[PDB]
Amino acid sequence: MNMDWALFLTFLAACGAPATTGALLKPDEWYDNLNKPWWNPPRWVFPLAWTSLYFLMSLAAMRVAQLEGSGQALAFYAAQLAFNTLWTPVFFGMKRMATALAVVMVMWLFVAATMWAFFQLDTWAGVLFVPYLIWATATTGLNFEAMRLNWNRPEAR
Amino acid sequence: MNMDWALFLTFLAACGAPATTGALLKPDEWYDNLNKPWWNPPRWVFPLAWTSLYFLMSLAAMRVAQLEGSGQALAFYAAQLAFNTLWTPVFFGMKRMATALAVVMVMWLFVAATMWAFFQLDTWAGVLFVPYLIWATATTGLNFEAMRLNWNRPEAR
Ligand SMILES: C=CC1=C(C)c2cc3[nH]c(cc4nc(cc5[nH]c(cc1n2)c(C)c5C=C)C(C)=C4CCC(=O)O)c(CCC(=O)O)c3C
Ligand SMILES: CCCCCCCC/C=C/CCCCCCCC(=O)OC[C@H](O)CO
Ligand SMILES: CCCCCCCC/C=C/CCCCCCCC(=O)OC[C@H](O)CO
Ligand SMILES: CCCCCCCC/C=C/CCCCCCCC(=O)OC[C@H](O)CO
Ligand SMILES: CCCCCCCC/C=C/CCCCCCCC(=O)OC[C@H](O)CO
Ligand SMILES: CCCCCCCC/C=C/CCCCCCCC(=O)OC[C@H](O)CO
Ligand SMILES: CCCCCCCC/C=C\CCCCCCCC(=O)OC[C@H](O)CO
Ligand SMILES: CCCCCCCC/C=C\CCCCCCCC(=O)OC[C@H](O)CO
Ligand SMILES: CCCCCCCC/C=C\CCCCCCCC(=O)OC[C@H](O)CO
Repeated sequence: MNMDWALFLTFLAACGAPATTGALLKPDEWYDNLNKPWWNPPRWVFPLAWTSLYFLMSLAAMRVAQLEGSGQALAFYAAQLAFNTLWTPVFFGMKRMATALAVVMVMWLFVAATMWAFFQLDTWAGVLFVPYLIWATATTGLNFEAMRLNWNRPEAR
Repeated sequence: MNMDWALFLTFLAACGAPATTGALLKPDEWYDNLNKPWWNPPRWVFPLAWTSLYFLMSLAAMRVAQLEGSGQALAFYAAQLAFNTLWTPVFFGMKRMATALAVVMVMWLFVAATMWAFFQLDTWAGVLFVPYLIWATATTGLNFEAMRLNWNRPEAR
């Protein structure tokens, strides 16, 4: 088991895809006007938490990918990253809060699944995913509350 | 080497994240009005091309993920899939064409890298990414020609 830099930089580069979704956001008065739970962090917290988790999940996948029988784990990981990349555009871009809520739940389930598979192969890779899963749970709660506490128009069918 | 239905259905399900980008953002009226290159294919072509490629890439990844030392190849697979998911919301959603070109070029590099890495472990998995790399090369040209042939629109530059 090593710090393998070809693996870790490949997974890190991969997190460049969700990274662009967040960067390409402007200040948005639609989001500024939303009612929000008291525990909603300020917007500057999110790039730093997401950045940290990009490093933690890339370090976790890096370990797992040096181990035998890791295919199912890395299938869960590919699915996790892909629905994570899809959420931000759906919520902030298209402003479809219901559809984004379905998305972040499919994400949460694949994050939990990865973490679990990771735990069957490597406790540290599993442990590295725990703050991801927590952050994903809060993200689900935030999307859910944005929809509970606000007016939603109908989405394009 | 087998038909692993859990592996395959996981990779296919991960393809649900990109498949969702098209469903929510079908080619726009704004997209119709862009000047297109002469070889631009009709509009029914793209849903059947992407749908085939999700089955083909999921099948390829399923073979590879059963093999030993497939970590790096699976790492490339997560990388291409994420940049794939990111591309449609950048080009069709935000209409930021120049950023989209960067995105689809990075995607192309990671599709080439997955293919190459698939060939090192399983010849069939490599063969099945061949039409993907071909199609990603066509996607890249379309994105380039969309900017080239619509350079007077601010969203192209
Ligand atoms: C430009 C304006 C930016 C805003 C409003 C911002 C704020 C946000 N970023 C979010 C997600 C995010 N923040 C993120 C990394 C970055 N974000 C960045 C720029 C921004 N980050 C930069 C730069 C990043 C990398 C260096 C990413 C990548 C997401 C999308 C979640 C994900 O896919 O990782 C969310 C949704 C909550 C969550 O992640 O749970 C908010 C409110
Ligand atoms: C904002 C947080 C997101 C951060 C965004 C990423 C930033 C870091 C960039 C590094 C990419 C480098 C690419 C690394 C790919 C290396 C491929 C390689 O090593 O291949 C070896 C293989 O064994 C034979 O091909
Ligand atoms: C909820 C509790 C966990 C979530 C808290 C989120 C904060 C960040 C935590 C990271 C854990 C790992 C930190 C230390 C890194 C592990 C050490 C490592 O793995 O290197 C050892 C190697 O095996 C040679 O001995
Ligand atoms: C177009 C994108 C959308 C595509 C939709 C994605 C498909 C999801 C399937 C759900 C049913 C779940 C059934 C999964 C069956 C598990 C198979 C199983 O456990 O078999 C053991 C395995 O073969 C060990 O080698
Ligand atoms: C419209 C499309 C957008 C949303 C589509 C999302 C699809 C929903 C989730 C599918 C899970 C399918 C997972 C099938 C594989 C899981 C089985 C498994 O985990 O098996 C593990 C075991 O250890 C190995 O034998
Ligand atoms: C590190 C991995 C390598 C991949 C990284 C990808 C970055 C490339 C970015 C390109 C942006 C656009 C630059 C080229 C713009 C051509 C469009 C153009 O302007 O067309 C000519 C003119 O407009 C007609 O009148
Ligand atoms: C939501 C934000 C909360 C999370 C914020 C985290 C900030 C960084 C803190 C933890 C450092 C963890 C260090 C991880 C180092 C483990 C990588 C590694 O050492 O892997 C084993 C190595 O290859 C030899 O065996
Ligand atoms: C083999 C995997 C398929 C991907 C190939 C992408 C390359 C171009 C696709 C279409 C033209 C190829 C000939 C297709 C012949 C079938 C005729 C057809 O389906 O036409 C649809 C109908 O016209 C709707 O209006
Ligand atoms: C504009 C650029 C267009 C061209 C794009 C080029 C980039 C693709 C890279 C190499 C392809 C070769 C992939 C396979 C490399 C050797 C594989 C090998 O070992 O054999 C494979 C097979 O399993 C038994 O021979």
